[PDB]
Amino acid sequence: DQQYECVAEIGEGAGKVFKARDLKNGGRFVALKRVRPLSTIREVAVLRHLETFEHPNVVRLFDVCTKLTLVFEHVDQDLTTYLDKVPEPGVPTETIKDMMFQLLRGLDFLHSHRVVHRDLKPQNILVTSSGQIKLADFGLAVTLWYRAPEVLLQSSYATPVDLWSVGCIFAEMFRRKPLFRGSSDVDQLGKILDVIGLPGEEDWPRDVALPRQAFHKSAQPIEKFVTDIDELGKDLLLKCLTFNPAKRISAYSALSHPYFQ
Ligand SMILES: CC(C)c1n[nH]c(Cl)c1-c1ccnc(Nc2ccc(N3CCNCC3)cn2)n1
Repeated sequence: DQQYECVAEIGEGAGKVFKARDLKNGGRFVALKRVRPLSTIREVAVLRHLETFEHPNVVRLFDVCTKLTLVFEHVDQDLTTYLDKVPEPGVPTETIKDMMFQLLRGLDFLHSHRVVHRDLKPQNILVTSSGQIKLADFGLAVTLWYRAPEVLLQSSYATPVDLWSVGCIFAEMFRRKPLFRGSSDVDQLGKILDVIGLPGEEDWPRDVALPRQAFHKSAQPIEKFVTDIDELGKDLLLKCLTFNPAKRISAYSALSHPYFQ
């Protein structure tokens, strides 16, 4: 509108997003998303609705302009930039524990309200100037490195999908480099099972193009790929990376794990 001025282009991908000046509000930076049905009306309704709770761990939605313009609070950087710029030998064991918790709270908040992010990844996990985690880019219908097994197999899309991503990110906090870096759904599923090993035959979803036989792999020691992690972080991380989504830990169960005590 005539109340916002675009200064740059933050990101673009699956309209796009800009960094803008909130002229009416002290010229603060904001994030303008210009999207381009009833389902959309409803997704927007959901966003407006979740906004009312102003969960500390999700980006504030400052306004919706009547194709569609959504105005969100701006955060200087994302988790990737944060990991890129983090000084050796990495991220403070305790900074990890903290961010992860904040990550799980925002996630449980969405799950409690039955929203499934579906594309959780460092690029849409924003770290604020005060070290606070804020989720963005969800609620509105390139990299499979964070995709969950079921998504890849194309069988279920429940909320467990995001916990898988969380574990994938939890590892990367330490690694500072992606855990499962595949180049195709099959390749991706391949590298995953290389590490967690083949799941029981009954843990394999029924009626999916890819059969368990399509792969050939044993459970490798996790601390091998994730160095510094403790006994507790190891347990939790595994509980997140369980092949069967029905056995995968929930953000809510996660918020209580010993690791956070
Ligand atoms: C996750 C991004 C793409 C996003 N999608 N939808 C909305 Cl809404 C936002 C959003 C909201 C608030 N703040 C930022 N902040 C931000 C994030 C990344 C970057 N960058 C720029 C430098 N290269 C890495 C990416 C700059 N600002 N983004």
